[PDB]
Amino acid sequence: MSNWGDYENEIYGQGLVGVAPTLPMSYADWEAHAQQALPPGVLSYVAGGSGDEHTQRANVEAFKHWGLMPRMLMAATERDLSVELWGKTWAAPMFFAPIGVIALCAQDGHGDAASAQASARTGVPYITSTLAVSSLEDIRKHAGDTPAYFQLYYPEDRDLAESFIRRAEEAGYDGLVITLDTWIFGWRPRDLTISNFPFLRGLALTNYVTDPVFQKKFKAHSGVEAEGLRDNPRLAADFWHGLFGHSVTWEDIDWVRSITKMPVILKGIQHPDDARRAVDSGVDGIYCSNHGGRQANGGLPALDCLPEVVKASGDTPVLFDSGIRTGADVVKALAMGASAVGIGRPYAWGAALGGSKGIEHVARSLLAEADLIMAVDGYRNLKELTIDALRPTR
Amino acid sequence: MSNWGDYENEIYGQGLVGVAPTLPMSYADWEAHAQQALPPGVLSYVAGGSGDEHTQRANVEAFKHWGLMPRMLMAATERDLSVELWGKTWAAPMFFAPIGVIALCAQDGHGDAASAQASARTGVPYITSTLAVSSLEDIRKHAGDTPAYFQLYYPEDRDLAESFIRRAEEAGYDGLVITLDTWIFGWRPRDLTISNFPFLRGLALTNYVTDPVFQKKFKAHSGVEAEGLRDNPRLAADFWHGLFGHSVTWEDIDWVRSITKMPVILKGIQHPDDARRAVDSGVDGIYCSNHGGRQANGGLPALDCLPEVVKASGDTPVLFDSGIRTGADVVKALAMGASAVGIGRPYAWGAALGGSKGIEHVARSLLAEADLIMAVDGYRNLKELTIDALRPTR
Amino acid sequence: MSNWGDYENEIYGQGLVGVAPTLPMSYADWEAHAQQALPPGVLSYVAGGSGDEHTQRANVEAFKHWGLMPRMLMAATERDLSVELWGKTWAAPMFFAPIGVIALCAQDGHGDAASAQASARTGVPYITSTLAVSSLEDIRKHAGDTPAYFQLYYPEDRDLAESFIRRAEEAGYDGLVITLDTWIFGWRPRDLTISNFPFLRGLALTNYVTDPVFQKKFKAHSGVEAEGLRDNPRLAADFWHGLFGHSVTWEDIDWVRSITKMPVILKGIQHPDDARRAVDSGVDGIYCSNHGGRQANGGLPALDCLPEVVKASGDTPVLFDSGIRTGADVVKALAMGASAVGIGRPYAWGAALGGSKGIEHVARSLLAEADLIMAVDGYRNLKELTIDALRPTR
Amino acid sequence: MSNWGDYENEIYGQGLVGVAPTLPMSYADWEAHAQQALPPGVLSYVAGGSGDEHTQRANVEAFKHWGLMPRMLMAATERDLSVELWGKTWAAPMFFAPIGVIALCAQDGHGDAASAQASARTGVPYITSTLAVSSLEDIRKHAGDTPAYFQLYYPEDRDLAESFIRRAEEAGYDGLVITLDTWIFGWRPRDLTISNFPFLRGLALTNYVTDPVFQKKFKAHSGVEAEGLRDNPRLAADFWHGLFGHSVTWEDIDWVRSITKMPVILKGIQHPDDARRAVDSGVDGIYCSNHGGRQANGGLPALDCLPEVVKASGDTPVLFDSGIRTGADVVKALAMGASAVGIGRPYAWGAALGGSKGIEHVARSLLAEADLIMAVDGYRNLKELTIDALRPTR
Ligand SMILES: Cc1cc2nc3c(=O)[nH]c(=O)nc-3n(C[C@H](O)[C@H](O)[C@H](O)COP(=O)(O)O)c2cc1C
Ligand SMILES: Cc1cc2nc3c(=O)[nH]c(=O)nc-3n(C[C@H](O)[C@H](O)[C@H](O)COP(=O)(O)O)c2cc1C
Ligand SMILES: Cc1cc2nc3c(=O)[nH]c(=O)nc-3n(C[C@H](O)[C@H](O)[C@H](O)COP(=O)(O)O)c2cc1C
Ligand SMILES: Cc1cc2nc3c(=O)[nH]c(=O)nc-3n(C[C@H](O)[C@H](O)[C@H](O)COP(=O)(O)O)c2cc1C
Repeated sequence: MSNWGDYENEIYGQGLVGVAPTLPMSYADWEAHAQQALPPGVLSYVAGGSGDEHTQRANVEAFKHWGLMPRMLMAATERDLSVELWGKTWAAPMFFAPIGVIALCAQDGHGDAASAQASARTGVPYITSTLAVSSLEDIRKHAGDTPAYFQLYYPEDRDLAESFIRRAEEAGYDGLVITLDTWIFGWRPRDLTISNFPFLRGLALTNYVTDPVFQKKFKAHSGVEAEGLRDNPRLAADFWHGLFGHSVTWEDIDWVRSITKMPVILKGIQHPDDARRAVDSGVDGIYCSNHGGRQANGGLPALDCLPEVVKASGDTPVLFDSGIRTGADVVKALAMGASAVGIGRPYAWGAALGGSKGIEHVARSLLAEADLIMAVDGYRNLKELTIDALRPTR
Repeated sequence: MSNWGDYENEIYGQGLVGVAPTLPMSYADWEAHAQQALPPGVLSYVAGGSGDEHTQRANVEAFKHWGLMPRMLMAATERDLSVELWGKTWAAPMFFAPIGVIALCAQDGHGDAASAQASARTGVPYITSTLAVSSLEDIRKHAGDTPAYFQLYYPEDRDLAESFIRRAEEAGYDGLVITLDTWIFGWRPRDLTISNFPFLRGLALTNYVTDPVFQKKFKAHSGVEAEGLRDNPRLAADFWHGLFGHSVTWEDIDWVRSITKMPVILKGIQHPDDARRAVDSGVDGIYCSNHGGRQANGGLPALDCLPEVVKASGDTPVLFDSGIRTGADVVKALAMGASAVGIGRPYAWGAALGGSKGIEHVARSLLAEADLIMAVDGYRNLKELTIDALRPTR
Repeated sequence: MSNWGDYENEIYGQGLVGVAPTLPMSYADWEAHAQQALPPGVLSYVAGGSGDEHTQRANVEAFKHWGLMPRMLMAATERDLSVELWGKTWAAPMFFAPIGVIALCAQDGHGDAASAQASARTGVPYITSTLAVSSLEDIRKHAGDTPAYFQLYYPEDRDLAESFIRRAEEAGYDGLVITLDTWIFGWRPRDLTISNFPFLRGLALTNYVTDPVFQKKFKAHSGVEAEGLRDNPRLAADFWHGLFGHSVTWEDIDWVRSITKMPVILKGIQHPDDARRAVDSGVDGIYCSNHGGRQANGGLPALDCLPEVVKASGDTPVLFDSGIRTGADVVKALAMGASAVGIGRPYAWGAALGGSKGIEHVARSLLAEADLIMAVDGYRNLKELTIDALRPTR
Repeated sequence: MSNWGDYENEIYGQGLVGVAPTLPMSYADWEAHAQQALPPGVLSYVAGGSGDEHTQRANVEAFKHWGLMPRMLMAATERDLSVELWGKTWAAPMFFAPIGVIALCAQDGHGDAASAQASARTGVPYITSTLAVSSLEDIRKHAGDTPAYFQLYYPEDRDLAESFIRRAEEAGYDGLVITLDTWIFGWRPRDLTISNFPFLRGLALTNYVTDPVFQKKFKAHSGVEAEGLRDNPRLAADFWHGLFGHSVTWEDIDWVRSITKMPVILKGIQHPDDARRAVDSGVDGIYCSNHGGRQANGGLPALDCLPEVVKASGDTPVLFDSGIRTGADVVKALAMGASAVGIGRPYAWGAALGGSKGIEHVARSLLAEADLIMAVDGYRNLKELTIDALRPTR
């Protein structure tokens, strides 16, 4: 280890012997190249957000209106970016946010296994979506020794919800993330224009196809056996659609907590009283997010919500995503009080240009830049990166 | 002299006899032409900043949000733009900020000697970087009668730091600037993309190559004699890299002050309590700067910091750089309470289009415009240019 | 596979069930997307040609000035596009031309194996370069039952030449292609500008590092043994450079024919007298080419040479490459008398966007269009497609 | 220097140790960058041609319509590009054509000395214009051991003409070039638009101001003596204008040959009957040119004239310029029978980006490409490169 910023030294070292980089170095170049390297349906699905995309863009723009105050003569020559979350020490305050189509962002069709392997090699935890090409058991093996988390899309069948949760616990996941802001799909003009919706073609349904409860219920509905389902998952895509999206209730959350020992983390919280109610009810983690503006175009940047969610959450850890594009953004969200920050769009582009090694380069680039900003600007660890280190800017 | 604004009269005078200008007249045209006139590696290194460059750009944008209030019927027909700093009278409240690769911005490879000669001819002080092609002794001779300042990059070897400081004092430098915000290098995507890092190819290492301490220590490490080092400085580039960047401490600053009679000026201060602590400890000068946003992309414009640094510094002089592009910006930073303002990017472009005469044209153009704004808007000297002469603007 | 044109029916069939294509369908879109999907050094090497690239462009433009005359009421409802070459029946009159960096055009770094697998699945013969990441023995296995050809870069060392030739025969290759137009590298501004030359970094040298003659001669030269060479091929990159480019003579061709039973095919012939002298010498095939304009910018389109080379070659087969981009170009070169047509740039783009499946899509797209043109315009087989089916066009 | 093409090996060699090129490698990039690096008046003068510039463009376009036929198995592993002209052996069949404002294309204002030094280092002969900042005596010294030629602008004063001719002989020049197509200046919209005409400002008149005949005649005309003239050459700009342009006659050429031992070379010949009459007169060289289309926009490409001028000139050497941009063009003009080819616009750009080293890079780049084309395409020397090696192309 010594420090995440050391990553730039190998890049410069290789140039001295005539070995040029092969992947881009900034989000802008990641996005521009990766968008052209993808099939058109995958590009539409990944780049696209809800409505006219103002929220998706405003999430990113929010980071331009905070500045870190540099502190001189601090000699922050060794940084400690580790964080302890629900009993596990993370090597970095950053994680791969769940992406249901990441498998298709890689040319080999296994971008989800690629992400888990990148997590094994880097120490950056992976959160698998419920939607995936590799089963959650295989993903957890690919993540090696790195803490791994399971994101539940709570289905409209409690036996299936319990089966997923049980499977995640047995597979060794370190926590359960329940996504609250996508139980129906928002208006997404780019996908609508070409009527693009991959899961209805039977893609990324492996966690259902491999589930005993889903197999039995689909067989009762259709007569189709588990082997036929595995050979053509699209046979069950309409059945999947019928049970995909339960609208979760507070009572559901109480029931989930009572059937698992995993810590439960609620994803999509923006209002501080929702954070307050959740923490007062025993929820282990708050994950402040608006799903990258992909599911509703209501206009409120996710970052605008983070300080009051942090206040309301007290000592309950708060995760943050929606709008992170560079290591500067990582540092700003951490200074606002997020315990760790999730990466979405950037690592989908990584997958498109280089599979597992591309994802890793994205993660190492983001952490290198965050660590170097902390070094230069005089913040030696995350405990010292407090909210009074920021200033609002024009 | 009479006044810096007189420079425009020779430009218009020459047009009357059919002699057109040969160099550009505005920063935009300096930048656009100079960028094309440079080798690609030098362009990447000079234009590039840290991360997505938001800080580098916000430094410049800050100046658009202050307006000088014009005062009529003041008859400011003679301006006094002189300033007295640590016992020396500067003819202008402006200086060339240190640029470690300025030598390579000129086609002849001696852009640093060119800058010093431009300083000799104009009265605009030159601050030599520690990184340079001409030794600090030669630079000081080229600066003629103009006050000249030495910028130290404090190395990870106290014998070498003392050798540099001693050499600067003996050579007749008027002050020592210690840069605090670049002891490790920030994430710089343009340079990373092409793995561009000139000093590791042995460029601009002349102050080390000519130093007795560095020669002896490198010879102990490598067996290489001082003549071989001079003939191929790249032999020592890895050794240079190993000692380049000491992370300076408050105690280091106390030690530096005790071994030199030069005034000591701290470069990179942004936080007012860092200014306060420095002034209370006997530091002679505060140099408010964020290194043009080149080393950390934390988002806080340098100008946003200047008023509170000025308040905290009391009667200790405050220098300012990061974002100055025209004479209007010079006047605004001076009205905020900087004693003098440093020029970076603009004079690198000057060097690229015209060597020493290009650098001089940049300096004379900036001062002409500042002096004419003061004349027209009714401010006859710098004492009258106070912070209440500005207004915030949209 | 009744006819190559049937490939379009699967594409349309799938859209009727809501499955959109994922790869582009025209050369212009292959090129546009693939160029963005590649690392910058591979893009420069693959897209770039010699000089100002007029020859590379003129090769392509030449196909715009020949038009096929449509014949109605011919009921070409079954097409025979097969060709018998040196005793083997090709299912298509088309092959993958040798590309020494094809390995690096795919993200997994094994685009050469990927090409051989696409050849195994399509029946379109692959010609491996002497430069490769997989050994020629491994490539031949990957090509399955499809005829495969070995392209020799004749080295400045006859023992090594004989080893390569013997290995290819033993490995089961069906012919030996000797490239006559790259024993020295032509002026290539795009590569020169970034000083990009992959082989000197020890890339794609596997056929040398696995060769017993090369191992012994390099071990004699440097001291390093076979394992140190397999572990760091760059140790031998300078040695490779010294022997890579023997300027072949007529006497060498005589000698080559005497040590192999394989048919010998000369690549790079443009002048009819060269083709006539080769055939009189008992050379088995003439491969009309100008290396895509990548080695010399002399300005003569390859297609302009093809009719006279065909005429001078008598009953000896003529292969043709340099400027093929679509299936229309394939039909025009066959009509001028090529027995089979080589594909270069287009399948590099295929590798970049889809590995082996992308290469396969390029090949099946070209053949589908050529087959459909023949069907619609009334040419039932390659015998009926002759130079008098063509007209010059403005 | 075994062959000119070896220049590419240094460029690639340096990239292997992380040293990137600093100058462009193609004419398109030389032109693009140099045009931005120049003062606007020099750009207008250098880039601009006569009228709507169709002739200047058509000169260049003509090279796109000739293609060199590649010859295989010629083993041209050693090339002889030397040429013997009027008793001197040139190492290259290429020279720097006269450029009367070349001094001002370099930033230091001495681009003419810089060209002569590049000639001294490369062996590519320099032809100095009568218009220059360095005296013809100083230029000849700067050219070292390389043959040098003096281009006469024959003045309306035979005493002055005789002085110039005598000075060039005494100074050691190897030939006298008489330019026949600029005794009056053609319509040049780019210069007219900004009324740009440098010589009338007293620029580049050193050969007149240092001439004893000019000094006496001007002193008689105006009253000012030699020192007042050396100190302000613009005093004599109107007088220079009055005598600059004598329209040369056949009788003048007879007279010139009688007063010098130097070979006499006529520049601007396009019509075969003019070449035939000159050779019959005992003129030593024919210099086929249309002044780059800079003086008259009549629309005939210079290259279109070259074959018939060669044929009419018998065994008298023919030089050629007007439209050469790359080494491919150099090969094509030599193949049509030019004994040597002149370079204009390209080395002005070289001066603008790099002074003498930039000029040298342009020259070595052109020759490297020409040499490599000859090697790859099978032409061992200039004798083997004849007009039947070429084909017309669309
Ligand atoms: C293509 C794509 C698919 C996604 N699928 C999921 C998912 O399956 N489950 C989930 O909780 N969030 C999903 N998200 C939301 C991400 O977890 C995260 O909240 C979001 O990407 C952050 O916004 P940003 O990418 O704009 O920074 C997805 C995001 C993207 C880009
Ligand atoms: C190419 C370049 C190199 C620099 N090298 C140095 C240096 O050697 N030492 C130093 O203290 N600052 C260095 N700086 C920072 C400048 O002193 C100054 O703070 C900065 O240029 C102001 O930002 P601006 O150019 O955006 O206005 C350099 C600046 C540039 C543009
Ligand atoms: C990137 C690249 C590398 C090449 N490598 C080789 C090689 O190793 N051996 C060879 O005989 N020809 C080589 N060629 C030339 C090709 O076999 C073929 O002649 C050329 O690609 C045809 O021109 P086109 O691609 O413009 O249609 C290469 C071509 C490309 C694009
Ligand atoms: C800026 C410039 C000035 C010129 N000056 C002269 C000159 O003093 N004497 C002369 O004989 N030709 C002169 N020429 C013509 C050149 O010698 C040569 O014929 C022309 O540049 C060739 O055309 P090209 O540059 O378009 O290839 C000049 C050319 C240029 C570009």
